[PDB]
Amino acid sequence: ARNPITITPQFDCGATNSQQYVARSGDTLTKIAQEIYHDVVGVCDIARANNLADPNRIDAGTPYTIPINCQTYDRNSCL
Amino acid sequence: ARNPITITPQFDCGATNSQQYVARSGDTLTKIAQEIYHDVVGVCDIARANNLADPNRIDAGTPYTIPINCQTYDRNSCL
Ligand SMILES: CC(=O)N[C@@H]1[C@@H](O)[C@H](O[C@@H]2O[C@H](CO)[C@@H](O[C@@H]3O[C@H](CO)[C@@H](O)[C@H](O)[C@H]3NC(C)=O)[C@H](O)[C@H]2NC(C)=O)[C@@H](CO)O[C@H]1O
Ligand SMILES: [Cl-]
Ligand SMILES: [Cl-]
Repeated sequence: ARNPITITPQFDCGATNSQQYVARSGDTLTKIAQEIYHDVVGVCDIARANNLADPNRIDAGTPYTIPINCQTYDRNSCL
Repeated sequence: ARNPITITPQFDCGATNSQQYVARSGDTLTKIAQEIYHDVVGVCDIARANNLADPNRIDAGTPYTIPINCQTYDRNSCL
């Protein structure tokens, strides 16, 4: 019923918008994606958005780009 | 650098995906949008998605549709 629109993604997951999230001690990608962001992004979307090799290595005090409006969600391909 | 894609929004905010969130006692649209969903949706996007008459009035135990990948965010037009 709504008209289709064309968007230009900034991430492979199709997201156009993002936030900067600074990891806290004890944060993991699963906690960030699933709890802090209430599962609106996949753990592996975050990893690819940040060009991360190992998704289990997250550094306290480092900002991570969180794509917040993905069209698709990759929860485990990088796992 | 990525190629544009065409999507069909299911909500006025441009979102294609959503979740159901069941309001807890004490919940408000503000705390749902800003804390639970970490600002990835606007208070007024939630109100419009659920055809809420009063954005200040939500019912404990009632499920609400949360558009999770809006293109635009409406934080206050309905307030
Ligand atoms: C847009 C926004 O965030 N507005 C905030 C107000 O919603 C909030 O007021 C409180 O709102 C809640 C949710 O509507 C009210 O709780 C509901 O109360 C009714 C009647 O008592 C009850 O039937 C519902 O079960 C119950 N729902 C929930 C989820 O608890 C509550 O009464 C409102 N409180 C006051 C004082 O008006 C106010 C205050 O925090 O802030 C706005 O920003
Ligand atoms: Cl990406
Ligand atoms: Cl809507």
